[PDB]
Amino acid sequence: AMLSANQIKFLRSLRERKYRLREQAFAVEGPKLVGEMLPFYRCRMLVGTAAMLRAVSTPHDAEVVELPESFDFKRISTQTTPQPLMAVFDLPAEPEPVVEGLTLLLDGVQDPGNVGTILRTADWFGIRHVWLGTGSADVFSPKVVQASMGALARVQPTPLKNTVDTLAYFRRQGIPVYGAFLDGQSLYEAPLPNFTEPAILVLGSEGRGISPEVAAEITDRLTIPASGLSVESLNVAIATAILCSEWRRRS
Repeated sequence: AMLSANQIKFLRSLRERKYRLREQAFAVEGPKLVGEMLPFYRCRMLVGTAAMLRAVSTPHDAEVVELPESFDFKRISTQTTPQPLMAVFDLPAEPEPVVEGLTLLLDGVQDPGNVGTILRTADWFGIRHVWLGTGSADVFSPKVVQASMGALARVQPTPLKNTVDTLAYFRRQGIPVYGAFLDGQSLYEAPLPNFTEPAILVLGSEGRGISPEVAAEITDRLTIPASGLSVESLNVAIATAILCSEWRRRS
């Protein structure tokens, strides 16, 4: 019936990376995203109006707080127009990176918008793993989560400790490492593995592209050819969509 001062402080703290890390927790807002992600994440706390709570299966072993219609969700939400349901989930026990089929690596893709779009594209085409390298946006930040369209239900995201070490390691096991560059083989001419076969595809920011140290680990450079009326770069999420589509078309 009332959130305690401690609960409100806890909920509000999760908008900061510092506290997500300390608490090993992150929040998700609204029935659509909470409903979709409940089966896949460990729910610690679920706060909502009665009408919202009845629509989701009560999480096993969570603190569930039913709030009145009058409760102002701006007290706890990060959203300009809050929805009356907020869940707190455990941050996944940070995994070893795994390659299962085509696997995206985002090298320094800092923009939260771009990362969210990429997650949705990965989900659309059935990418199972998205790795996040040095300087990439935090996928569990509210900005990414709220723009994810449920993608975190099915796309496992992996912040990397050492991108180069990881690439070198998988590369030496004979997993092909593709990279999107402005100079390289046309993606239409490159023979590609089936979507279900192990492969890593590295994407950098349009601002700086793939860093030199990461580029050194790439086995196969791919380019999306330009063909305009004058003989720079495509937005990284756009390039990702083009690459994934083509990988799937051939599968």
